[PDB]
Amino acid sequence: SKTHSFMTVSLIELWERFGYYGMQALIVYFMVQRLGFDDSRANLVWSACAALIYVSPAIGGWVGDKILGTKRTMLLGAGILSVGYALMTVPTENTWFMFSALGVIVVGNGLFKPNAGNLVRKIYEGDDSKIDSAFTIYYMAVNVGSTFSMLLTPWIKDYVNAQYGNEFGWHAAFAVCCVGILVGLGNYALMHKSLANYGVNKKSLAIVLALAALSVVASAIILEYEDVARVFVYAAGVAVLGIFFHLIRPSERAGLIAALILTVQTVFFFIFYQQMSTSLALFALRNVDWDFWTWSPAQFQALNPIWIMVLSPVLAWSYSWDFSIAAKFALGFAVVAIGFFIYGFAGQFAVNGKTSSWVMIWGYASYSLGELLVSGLGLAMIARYGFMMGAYFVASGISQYLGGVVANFASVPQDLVDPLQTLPVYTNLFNKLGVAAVVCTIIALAVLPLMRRLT
Ligand SMILES: C[C@H](N)C(=O)N[C@@H](C)P(=O)(O)O
Ligand SMILES: [Zn+2]
Repeated sequence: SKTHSFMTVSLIELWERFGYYGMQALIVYFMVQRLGFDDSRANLVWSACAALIYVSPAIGGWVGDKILGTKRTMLLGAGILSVGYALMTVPTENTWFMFSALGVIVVGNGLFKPNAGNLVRKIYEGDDSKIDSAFTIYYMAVNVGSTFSMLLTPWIKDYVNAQYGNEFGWHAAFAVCCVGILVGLGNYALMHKSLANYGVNKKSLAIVLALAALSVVASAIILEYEDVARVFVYAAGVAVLGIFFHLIRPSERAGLIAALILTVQTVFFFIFYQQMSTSLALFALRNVDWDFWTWSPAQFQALNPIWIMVLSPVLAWSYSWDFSIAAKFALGFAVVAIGFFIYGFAGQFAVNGKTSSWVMIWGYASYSLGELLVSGLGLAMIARYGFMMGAYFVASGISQYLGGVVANFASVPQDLVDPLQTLPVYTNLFNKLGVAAVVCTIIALAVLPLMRRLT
């Protein structure tokens, strides 16, 4: 009976991320192509949205576990997400229409993501090794879903734009997101009834919905106003750095210092990882050309889940059987390093103004493999000496915005359309970032003896 209970929760996650990534691939292009955003702001706005999205399940996790139901909060978040993309199907209107929609997605995410995952931790089966195996199948469930989205939505965006100019076009794609949610939540979520935590308090339901609407407003204001989010992130940074400042204040130092390095490396990693949704997505837009009527530049992001699915069974194959396998951080950075250098040396070979189509295929292959290697991100993994549920998680949220400030180094002015000139600024970033990625590789191994010391 464990199988059925896991199958449903996995299918809802599949369609949820279908809608989510189906939106992610296109949103930054939407701000640039349909709306008139410059890559500078487009990167910042999307990256602040990502920061909020990452940091969202913090509040909502506690909501489903202590305030309302786990299954109920999950279902609620899914409906909120549904109305989130529902808001994305209306034309242009005030710019504030989108920011609000994003804010709704923020809130929806926070109520779905942690609880849907909590169910997998609970049912099938609960306090067993099976959990780790389960979360991998669940991990794959995301990748299969986000595949069909990141391939269909830009294709539907392109196709509908050809039949009817501007509207729906992009909004047709956002409607695809919407109906995806209405497919997962609309079917699978009510097909089975599994046991959760609370199982509804109307006073608590109300106070939650009110605060959720308010959070949509507050998110919209941080997204629209560039400087506001900048201050919000800065404040969050002084916060995280302060917590670590109090934690370190002889024997505990061996773990804490290591954790401090780990968290910053995690921060570093998220920076690299955001590039593909930002700067690398923009680089790919200034090269729609594809060899391998199709194929759209946003479709390049789909390489990520596709590569993960094909490299996963390769990595699971192990001849081993030990301890301090934190060297996988270094390898990861190292593999990310050459990935960026692929884009770095893209300007040299295969260029007709600005070409290199396969450069994205092999590049993303390297990104996905590096992401695959740093799977043990766990906040408890760094906690060897317990304020990591905050400081670390928040730091990992802050980093998402930092990825946009780093993407901004490759921001092409709106008046610059000549691909022969856009190419170098992108490669110069990618060539720099690869080098920076080697620096972390060194960092990861320099901190290795500190992991050897505590054990
Ligand atoms: C599909 C994508 N590569 C992925 O696995 N994402 C998970 C880490 P998330 O959907 O929880 O961010
Ligand atoms: Zn170089």
